[PDB]
Amino acid sequence: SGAIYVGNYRVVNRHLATHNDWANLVWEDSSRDLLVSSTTAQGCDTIARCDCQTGVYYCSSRRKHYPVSFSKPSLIFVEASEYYPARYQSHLMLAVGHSEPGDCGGILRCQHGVVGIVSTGGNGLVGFADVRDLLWLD
Ligand SMILES: C=Cc1cccc(CC(=O)N2CCC[C@H](C(N)=O)C2)n1
Ligand SMILES: [Zn+2]
Repeated sequence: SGAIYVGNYRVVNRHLATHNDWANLVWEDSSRDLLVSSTTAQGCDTIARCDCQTGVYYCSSRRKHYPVSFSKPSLIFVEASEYYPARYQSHLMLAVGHSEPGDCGGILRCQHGVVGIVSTGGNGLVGFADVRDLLWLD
């Protein structure tokens, strides 16, 4: 679990969005596993606007942060799950690192700000949904 709080927006994994996120829907994209909802309170976070390929992510299944080298956002095949059919997820970045299903929502940050959130993983890999291209969040 986890979310990004920027301005009057809350960014979460689309597959983990609550009834309240859907009732205050701003934008969603199944192909990116992202959903953005509106908030009444002003958020705590700032978004990176950069091309960093190194950063640090929070891994809830280890209660720890780990440094990572990650690939550029791209279209990656993701096997079927209880949440989505087998499909290509876009704007996804992969890295070598530990992750388990409940780790989705953990923030990936570089020196410039928030880069994205954990969205996929398995077998020593961790995948992050990029948010740096969503300029309207600012
Ligand atoms: C087994 C490790 C692991 C680590 C991290 C996450 C997962 C689960 C996973 O990747 N899913 C299920 C939820 C929706 C995801 C998607 N973006 O399509 C795909 N599994
Ligand atoms: Zn950066």
